[PDB]
Amino acid sequence: HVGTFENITAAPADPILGLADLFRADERPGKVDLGVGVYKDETGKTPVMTSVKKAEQYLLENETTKTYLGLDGLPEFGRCTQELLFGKGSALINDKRARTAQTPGGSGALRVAADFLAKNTSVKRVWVSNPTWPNHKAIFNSAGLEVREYAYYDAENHTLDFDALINSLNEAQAGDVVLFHGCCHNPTGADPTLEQWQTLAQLSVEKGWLPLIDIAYQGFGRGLEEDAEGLRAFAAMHKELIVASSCSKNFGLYNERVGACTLVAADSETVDRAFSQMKAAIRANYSSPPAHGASVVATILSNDALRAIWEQELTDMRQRIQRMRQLFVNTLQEKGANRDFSFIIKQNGMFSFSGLTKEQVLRLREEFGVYAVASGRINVAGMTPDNMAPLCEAIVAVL
Amino acid sequence: HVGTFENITAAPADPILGLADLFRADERPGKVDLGVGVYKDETGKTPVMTSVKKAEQYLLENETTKTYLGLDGLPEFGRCTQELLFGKGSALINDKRARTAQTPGGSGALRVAADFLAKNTSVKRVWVSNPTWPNHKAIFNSAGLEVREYAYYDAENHTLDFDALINSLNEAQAGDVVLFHGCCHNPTGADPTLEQWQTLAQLSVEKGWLPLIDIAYQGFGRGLEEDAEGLRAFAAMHKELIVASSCSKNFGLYNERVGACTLVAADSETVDRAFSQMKAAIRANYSSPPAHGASVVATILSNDALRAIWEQELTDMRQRIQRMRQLFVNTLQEKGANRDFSFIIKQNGMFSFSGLTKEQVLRLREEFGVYAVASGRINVAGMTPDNMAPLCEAIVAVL
Repeated sequence: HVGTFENITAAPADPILGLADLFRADERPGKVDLGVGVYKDETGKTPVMTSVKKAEQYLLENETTKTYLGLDGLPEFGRCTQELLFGKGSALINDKRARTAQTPGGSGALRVAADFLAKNTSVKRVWVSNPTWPNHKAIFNSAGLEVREYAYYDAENHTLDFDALINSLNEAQAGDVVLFHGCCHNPTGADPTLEQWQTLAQLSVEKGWLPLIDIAYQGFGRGLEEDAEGLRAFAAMHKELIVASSCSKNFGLYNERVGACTLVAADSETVDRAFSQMKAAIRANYSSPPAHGASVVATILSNDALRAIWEQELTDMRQRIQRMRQLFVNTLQEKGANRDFSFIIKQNGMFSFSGLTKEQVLRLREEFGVYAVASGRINVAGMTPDNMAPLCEAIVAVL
Repeated sequence: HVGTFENITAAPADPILGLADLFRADERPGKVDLGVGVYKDETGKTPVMTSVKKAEQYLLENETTKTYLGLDGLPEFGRCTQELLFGKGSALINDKRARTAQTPGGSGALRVAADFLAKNTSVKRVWVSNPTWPNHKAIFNSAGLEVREYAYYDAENHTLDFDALINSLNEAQAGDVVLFHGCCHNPTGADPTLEQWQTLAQLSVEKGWLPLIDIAYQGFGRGLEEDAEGLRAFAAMHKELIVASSCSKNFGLYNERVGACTLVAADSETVDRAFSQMKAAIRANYSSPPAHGASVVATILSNDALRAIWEQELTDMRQRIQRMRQLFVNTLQEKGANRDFSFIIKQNGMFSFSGLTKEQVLRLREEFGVYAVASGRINVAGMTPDNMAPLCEAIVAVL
């Protein structure tokens, strides 16, 4: 009997992992990695947030069991998530139209949503922005759902091309899912304005789309409440939606895998039926979600003092990113960049497309030790006041 | 437009969750829940193990980041898992034939294995024992794999009917997966002897099956090394196999979701190809696994002092279960049971089938506040020296 594994073709190597290996091995003291995928502070560290350490100490001192929770995880975490998303006092919450399952990250939320849709609805297609989070396609395709792209970013002019977006979505059919990033669009940082969100929400009702809001950076754009405006505009207008949320970034809990999938339906009975089937999708996967990260989040959010410490930290991170965006633009100018980069201070979150070509990206790495991913995506949290001048001089040199 | 969720039918209610509801609403002081699915100590608690609290303190003191790990999780956890499974001095490990992905529980391991097999191999069918762990069918079916049942337990006579088992497996074709519980068969507690494992391993080689060993109770049967004998009998004989392992029960880490999927192939280059595609299946699911529980396990297993504290606790847990099995049988006899329950003494792990009818189970709950599941499965860890006499009196009364 030939082996079952004998003829498996290897998956393609992950180019980003390859770059990370090269960076690690690079002995040049001037090296900088703008290709990283997480927040870093001014010292280049991704620390554990103080509020998180305090919560972890409280859990250590008070947890008396690790017995299983249900398929939806920790109820307090679900309620805290819903309040962050919709606002405490939301008519949606008051009307009992939402149910939330804690999941292993936003990634887990997306897969659970995909499996739920594929097994229980007539959804055939999920529409995602061009560009979008790289992992969206694989997740939805794994559930047998087709993924189509809609127009979003104008790369030459560095804008969200809203008219192109709405026209391209005329191809989406009633009952298709259309996925929108809630804030800090990844990787462009180009977000709809509130008025644009309101236009999209109205269009979505008219066309019969099922919106799926992927929100992974609440608090990184303009603030917690502001960053939820787009989601809340959809929530005001729709009978149904799905939200995939993550606490990986805004709580610095990346490796603990903390996020949620929230269903909204027209009434309590409907959302309960749908949620029962979502649970079934979870039961066929990992069953119950990982407790530690969700416990941490619930511990912080339910305590006024800890919550204040967390909010201040998150504010500090948002403001550092904004400072680096401003400093990057000003430093490119002082280093004599031969074109305008002001789009950088019109974008939200830690990611933007630099507008550099793959050739310029390669040259930056080989000649200057400045690392970015092939798409030209850069993470401004990889910038500091101390590394800004040489990295801008390098960029200017390849333009 | 009509709702996408409007015509979703509710999943059928989970009878066990309902029984847990009824238990909570039952105000009678003498209630005993033999229907639980986790370990409990002599006080009725599911404690955090001492070794686990110590490891958690160490992590709180020493962790400086929660940045993402890779798709396979914490390397040290993978190595420690492989050593527990295959033993020191494993030729298989020396030959670099194994790769392990940390996963969200044994459940996550089974789903990752299922998705990997469905997308990368010609496997069409997975064979499981009648009875088996309740979630096996849903997990494999979710990946598009047919699940077939093989003979295992003679309920009237309380035996592993080995001849029925091997004859029933003549229907399994070359290339099919056959799933075996590594130890403490759930829910019968009836395990193959070493000689029987060796016979199964030889048959598997002859027939060309791909074995999947699901091991979730290592340490609860006879002890860590003994409980791995069956797996190791297969390992010695096979070019390829899959192991889904769990630390939920033997580290009391249920809600942290810590387990692993281990692939074994003929050689290192082959297992690397296979594992690359397993990582792709993970990427399309929840991406990286939850760190906390795996960090705890690695911390314990890689430190001699902590490991000894863990092993001692686990031994105490195993021995308490064995003592309750003996005490149950002896108390039933002293209370005048009209039937022999000696089969209980021999069975391994926390679960056995009581042999009680559904009518007897109903009466036990309604009249005596003794709770078992409809099948008559009991968890002997729900028994204590203090509750044993009333429990046995109730059972004798319904016989």
